Amino acid sequence: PEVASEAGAAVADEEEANRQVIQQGAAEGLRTGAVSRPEMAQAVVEADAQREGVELKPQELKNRVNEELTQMRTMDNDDLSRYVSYALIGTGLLASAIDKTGKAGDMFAASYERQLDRNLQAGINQQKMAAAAADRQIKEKDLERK
Amino acid sequence: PEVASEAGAAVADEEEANRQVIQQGAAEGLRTGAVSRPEMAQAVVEADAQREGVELKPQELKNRVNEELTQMRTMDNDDLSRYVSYALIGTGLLASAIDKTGKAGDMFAASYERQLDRNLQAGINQQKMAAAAADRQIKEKDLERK
Amino acid sequence: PEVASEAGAAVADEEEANRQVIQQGAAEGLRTGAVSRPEMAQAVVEADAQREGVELKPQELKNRVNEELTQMRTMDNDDLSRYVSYALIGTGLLASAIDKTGKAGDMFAASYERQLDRNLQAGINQQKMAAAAADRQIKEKDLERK
Amino acid sequence: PEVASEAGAAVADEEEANRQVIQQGAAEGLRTGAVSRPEMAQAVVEADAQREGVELKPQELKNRVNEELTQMRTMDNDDLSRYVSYALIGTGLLASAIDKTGKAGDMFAASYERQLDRNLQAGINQQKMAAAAADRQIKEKDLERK
Amino acid sequence: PEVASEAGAAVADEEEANRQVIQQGAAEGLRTGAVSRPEMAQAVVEADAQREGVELKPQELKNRVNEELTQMRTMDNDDLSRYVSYALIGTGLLASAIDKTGKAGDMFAASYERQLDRNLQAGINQQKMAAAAADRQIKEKDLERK
Amino acid sequence: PEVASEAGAAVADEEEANRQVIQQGAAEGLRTGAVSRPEMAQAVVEADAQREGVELKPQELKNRVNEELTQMRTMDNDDLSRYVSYALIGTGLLASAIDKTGKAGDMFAASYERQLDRNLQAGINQQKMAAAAADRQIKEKDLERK
Amino acid sequence: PEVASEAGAAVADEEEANRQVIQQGAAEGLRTGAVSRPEMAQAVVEADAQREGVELKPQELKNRVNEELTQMRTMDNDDLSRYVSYALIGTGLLASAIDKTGKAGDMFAASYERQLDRNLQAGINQQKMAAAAADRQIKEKDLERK
Amino acid sequence: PEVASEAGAAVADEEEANRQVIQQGAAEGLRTGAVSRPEMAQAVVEADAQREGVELKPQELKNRVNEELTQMRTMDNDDLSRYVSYALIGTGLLASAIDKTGKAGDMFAASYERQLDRNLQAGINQQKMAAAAADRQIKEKDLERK
Amino acid sequence: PEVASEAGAAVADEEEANRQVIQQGAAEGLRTGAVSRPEMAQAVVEADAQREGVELKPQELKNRVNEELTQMRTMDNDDLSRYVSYALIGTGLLASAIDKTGKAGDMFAASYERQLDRNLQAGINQQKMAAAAADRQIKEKDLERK
Amino acid sequence: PEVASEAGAAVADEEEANRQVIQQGAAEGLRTGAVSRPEMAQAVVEADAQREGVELKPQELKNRVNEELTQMRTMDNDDLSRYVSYALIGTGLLASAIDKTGKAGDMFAASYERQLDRNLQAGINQQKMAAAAADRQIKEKDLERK
Amino acid sequence: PEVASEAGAAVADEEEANRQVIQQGAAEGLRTGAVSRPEMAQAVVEADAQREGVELKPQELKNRVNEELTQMRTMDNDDLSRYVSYALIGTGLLASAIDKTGKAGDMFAASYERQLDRNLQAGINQQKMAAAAADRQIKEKDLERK
Amino acid sequence: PEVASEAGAAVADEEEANRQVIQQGAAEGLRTGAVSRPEMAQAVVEADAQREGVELKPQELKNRVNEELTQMRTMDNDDLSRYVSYALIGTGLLASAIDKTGKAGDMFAASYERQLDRNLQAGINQQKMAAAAADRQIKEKDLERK
Repeated sequence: PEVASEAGAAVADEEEANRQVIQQGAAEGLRTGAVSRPEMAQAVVEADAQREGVELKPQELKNRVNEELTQMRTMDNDDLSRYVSYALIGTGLLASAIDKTGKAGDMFAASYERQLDRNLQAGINQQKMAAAAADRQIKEKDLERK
Repeated sequence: PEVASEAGAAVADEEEANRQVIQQGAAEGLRTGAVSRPEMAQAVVEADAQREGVELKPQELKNRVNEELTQMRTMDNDDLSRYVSYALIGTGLLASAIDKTGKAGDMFAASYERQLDRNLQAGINQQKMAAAAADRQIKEKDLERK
Repeated sequence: PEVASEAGAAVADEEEANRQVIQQGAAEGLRTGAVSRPEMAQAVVEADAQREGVELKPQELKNRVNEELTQMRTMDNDDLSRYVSYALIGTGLLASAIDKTGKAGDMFAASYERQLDRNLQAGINQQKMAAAAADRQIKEKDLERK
Repeated sequence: PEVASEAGAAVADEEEANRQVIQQGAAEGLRTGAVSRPEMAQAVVEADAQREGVELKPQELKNRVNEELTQMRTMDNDDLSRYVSYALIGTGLLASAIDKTGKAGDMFAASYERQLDRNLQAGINQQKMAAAAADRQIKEKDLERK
Repeated sequence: PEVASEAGAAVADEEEANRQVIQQGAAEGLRTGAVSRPEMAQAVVEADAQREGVELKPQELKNRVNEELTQMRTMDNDDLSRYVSYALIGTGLLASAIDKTGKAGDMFAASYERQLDRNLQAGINQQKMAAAAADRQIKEKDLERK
Repeated sequence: PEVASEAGAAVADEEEANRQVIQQGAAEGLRTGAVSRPEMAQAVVEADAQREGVELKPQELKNRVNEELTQMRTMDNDDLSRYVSYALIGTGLLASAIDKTGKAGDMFAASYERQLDRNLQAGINQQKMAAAAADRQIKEKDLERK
Repeated sequence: PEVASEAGAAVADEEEANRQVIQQGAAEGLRTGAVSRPEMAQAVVEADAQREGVELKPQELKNRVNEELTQMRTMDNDDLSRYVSYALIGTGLLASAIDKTGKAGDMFAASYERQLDRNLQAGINQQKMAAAAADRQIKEKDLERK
Repeated sequence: PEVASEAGAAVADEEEANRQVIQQGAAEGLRTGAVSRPEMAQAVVEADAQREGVELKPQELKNRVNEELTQMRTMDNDDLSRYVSYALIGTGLLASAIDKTGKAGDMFAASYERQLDRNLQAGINQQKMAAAAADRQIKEKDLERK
Repeated sequence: PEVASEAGAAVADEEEANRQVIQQGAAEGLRTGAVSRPEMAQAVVEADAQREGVELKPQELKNRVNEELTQMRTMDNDDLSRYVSYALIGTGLLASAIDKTGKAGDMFAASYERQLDRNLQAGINQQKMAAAAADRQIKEKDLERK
Repeated sequence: PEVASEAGAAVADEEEANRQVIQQGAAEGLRTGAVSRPEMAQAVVEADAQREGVELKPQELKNRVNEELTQMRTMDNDDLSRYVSYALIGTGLLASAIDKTGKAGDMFAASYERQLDRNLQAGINQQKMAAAAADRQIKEKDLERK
Repeated sequence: PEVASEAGAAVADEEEANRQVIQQGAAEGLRTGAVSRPEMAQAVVEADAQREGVELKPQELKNRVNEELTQMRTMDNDDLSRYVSYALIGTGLLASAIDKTGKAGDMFAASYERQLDRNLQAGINQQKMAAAAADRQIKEKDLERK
Repeated sequence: PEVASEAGAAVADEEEANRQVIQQGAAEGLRTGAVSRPEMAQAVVEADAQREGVELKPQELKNRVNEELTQMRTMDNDDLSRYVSYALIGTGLLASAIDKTGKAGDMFAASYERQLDRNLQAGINQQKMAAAAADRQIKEKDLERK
């Protein structure tokens, strides 16, 4: 019946929206320096521990914070925002013993490689050596004055 | 019975009157710089999305604003006001299962070609090289003093 | 019966008084610049539209204002006041299905003819070159001293 | 019966008395310049119109004021006072279908020719060249000292 | 019976006593200039009119005042006081249909010729050249010192 | 019976005592100049008129005052006081139809001629040339020192 | 019976004591000038008049005062005090139709002749030339020092 | 019985004690001049008069005061105090018809003789020429130092 | 029985104790001059008179005071205190017809010649010429230093 | 049954959590000098005595404090914190007569060997002489500029 | 029975203790001069008199004070304290007709003998000439430095 | 039963603890000079007297303080603290007629020779001449820099 509609309302509405809000917030926090990398490393570690439902022992908690930090050092600010959003929002698996899992999974996929395809489309980079474009602009302005 | 009167009262009265008010306001705001182009682009995108009745995902929403701005960059201020008025007021289609649709549609078309014919009649612009008119004025003034 | 008395009372008195008061007010306002020409043009256009009982759309309302301004530009202040008074007070036609229209119309024509004939009698213009009159006054004063 | 006494009390008492009070008041107003000629011209015009019981239409009301002014310009201040008093008090004609008319008429007459004969007796002016009278005064004073 | 006593009490008591009081007052007023001649002329004219019991019209009243002033211009201050006293108190004639008129008339007469012969005895004038009196006084003083 | 006692009481006691008191007061008034002669002339005239019981008319009242002043001018201050006292007090004649008039009158006489005889005895004045008295007093003083 | 005791109580005491008090008071008044001679002359005159029980008329009252003054001028201050005391206290004569008369008279006598005999005894004055007494005093002082 | 005791208590107790108190007071008053001789002369005269029970007429009261003063001028201050004390306290004679008179009289005599013989023992006078006593004192002092 | 104890408590307790206190007070008063000799002379005289129970008359009171002063002048201050104490406290004699007599008397004696014998033992005076004692003291001091 | 969950709760929850917290606190206190070594020596001695349940006498208490200080002097700060944490945390032995002892012991030993093996893995120390690393970094930056 | 305890409590408890306290107080008073010798002489005399139960007459009271003073002059301050304490506390004799006197007296004697023997043991005085002891002390210090 | 436990709780708990507290306090007081030696001597003497239950008479009390101080002069401060602690806490003997005495005695012993061998082990004294230790420290430091 309404399985697809309920799945969309419980997936598309309040899963990727908060994810993108978190992404932009983390990007701003990195940019202005208000919140530093170790804070997010610790937050990710606590989130993963809560996901596993195991109380974290303080000393190796510091150990996980450290290994997460050295893992994250090899990524830039925007990749860091992507990682943080995915980690703090990453959920799913299965609940109860009913349907609606397959539709949720397929739209998770749709959104996922939709994100990767915009990544490829935005990584095409800019062209031109930025000196011929000046010549073209000069030529158009010359046609305007003439 | 009163089908034509109802159509006129529900079309000519408060459909293009408000549209015309928004056209004037948008022209004034663009002229004085109170409201910028991106605000109008965002408003148009939100209005279109509400018309389609689909909740807008923020990121490709930014993409819609971007491509809409690229679309608008090739239009002047008055054409922009026309576009915004039409987009923010553009409605119609059919409601219920009754008459009055045909008269509404034909007077939409009438007002539309009315707007285009004023555009053509205003586009005739001005003539003369603005030096013979001075000679004409001098001649009339000479006739007056004479 | 008393139909002629009603014609005179409600058709010879209670608007030509207002007509001449409006004439005086418009003349004074134009003379002192308190009210400009576009204000009167707009008022005349609204009065005509209300007489026709049709709601007025904005840009062609401006179009009527402009063509009325072009019409007025070939008229002086006094003629403008006359025209404005006539337009603002001009009424008549027929009401109900009774008498009293014929005398109303004929005495309207009588008042109008009086207005034009007194206009001509005022426009007969002054004479004399204003140098012989000085000689006549000098001669009379000489006879007084003598 | 008492028609003559009632006639005298209704004419000789409160007809000429007010007339002469207005005469002296108008003379004083002319002399001191407190009230000007056009005010009295307009007052006379309104009084005549009220006597005729016809409402005066404003424009030709100004016309009557003008013709009254150019009629009055050929009279001096005292003649102006006479004219104004007569115009503002001029009444009479007939009332009811009874007596008292003839006595009123004859005393109106008597007062009239009384005013004219006083005017003639006052218009005899003065005589003598005003140098012989000085000689007579000198002679009398000489007889006084002697 | 008491006819003579009543006549005396109604004549000698409060008829000429008031007259003499007004004579004194008028003499003092003229002497000090507090009251001028035209005021008494107007008072005399009003008193005479009230005696005749006829309401006085304004301007002919002015000419009565005028000829009365011309009359008094031939009289000195004391004669003027006599005249004003007589005019303001002059009464008499007859009342009712009873006696006491003859006695009143005869004592009016007696007082009148009493005023006349008092006037003559005052007007007998002084004598002497005012130089022999000095010689007489010198002679008496010489007799005293001797 | 007690007729003589009553005559002595009311014809001798408060009828010369007040006379002498008035005499002394008048003499003092003349000596200090507080009250003048015309005031007593007027007072005497009013007293005489009241004695005659006749109301006094103004100018002949002044006439009696003036003739009384002329009468007084030939009298000195002391004689003036005598005359004033007599005039202000002098009474008598007869009352009722009873006795007591005779000894009252002869006692008035006695007092009168006793005033005259003391006047003559006081009018003998003084003797001596006022130089022999000095010699006599010198002789007495010389006898004293011796 | 007790007639001698009553005589002593009401006669021998109660005027001679007051007489002597009056004497000393009059002497002091003369000495200090507080009260003058004419005051006592007038007081004596009034006392004598009251003794005679006759009211005094003011003028001859002044006459008695004057004759008393010229009578008193020939007496010194102490004789004046004696005379004044006797005059203001002098009483006696007879009362009722009983005793108390004769012994009153004889003790008045005794007091009187006692006053005269002390006057004679005090009139012996002083003796000696007031130079031999100095010699006697010198001699006694010489016997004292010796 | 107690006749002698009563006499002593009524004589020796409050007769001489007060007498000697007045003696001391009079001596002190004369010594300091607080009270003069004439005051005590007057007091003595008044006391004697009261003892005789006769009212004193003022003038011969002064006479007795003067003669008493002449009597006292021949006595010194202490004799004067004796005299005044005796005079102001001098009493005695007889009262009632009982005994106690003889004892009082004999003790009066005893006290009197005591006063005289004390006076003599005080008046035995001092001896020596007041130069041998100096030699005696010098001699005693000589044996004192030796 | 207790008669000897009663005598001791009535004599030795409050007779010589107050006597010695009085002696000390008198000695101190004489030493400091607070109380002079005549005061105690008068006090002793009054005490003796009160003991004799006879009222004291002023003069011979002064005589006893003077003779007591003469008696005291031959006594020194200490002996004066002894005498004053003895006189002021000296009492005794006999009362009623019972015991308290012999023991009181002979203990009075015991105290009396006890006072005399201590007087003699104190009057043995001091010995030595006050120069050998200095030599003895010098010798003892020399023995101390040695 | 649930002996394993109770084992984890009673071994890993609040047993080495407080141990590691105490480790951190002791390390910080030693680093900042807030708490000195003798304080922890005394605390350790008191904890051991309380574990043995024997009251400590003063001097040998000082003796244990001193020997514990000697024991600590051969240790650095970090291992001192380790020892202190073990001292006031180390507990165990057996309670009641039930299970849960074996799991407690074995996973106590598990955490223990974990602590030593991580100690050895952290004690592997750093390598390189710190001059070749600079060369490598220089080469990498050269490749970046190139 | 408890006779020994009663004797000890009422003989040795509050009898020598207050005696020694009195000794200390007297010694301090002598040392600081707060209380002088004559005060204690008088106190001792009064205490002895009260012991004999006889009232002391003031003069020979001074005599006993003097003889006590000359007795005490032959003793030093500490012996004076001994004597004063013994005199002020010295009691004993016998009371009632019961036992407890004998051992009271013999241990009185024991305490007295203790006092005298400790005085002898304290009077053994110090030895050495106070120069050899300096040599011994120097030798000991020399042994110390060496 | 609990005899040993009762003995230990009544001896080891509150006998040596208080004793050693007083030892520490006395050592501190002697070190800082707050409490002097005579105060401790007096306290010890009073405690001993109270233990003997005999009231100490003041003078021989001073004797005990004196020779007690002479005994104390041959001991140092720490030996003095030992002595005062033992004297002020020294108790024991036997109470009631029950057990627990032997165990108390043997633990008194145990504590006693525990104090003795602690004293010996503290008095084993230090070794070395304090110049070879400097060489040893220099050698170790040289090995460290090497």
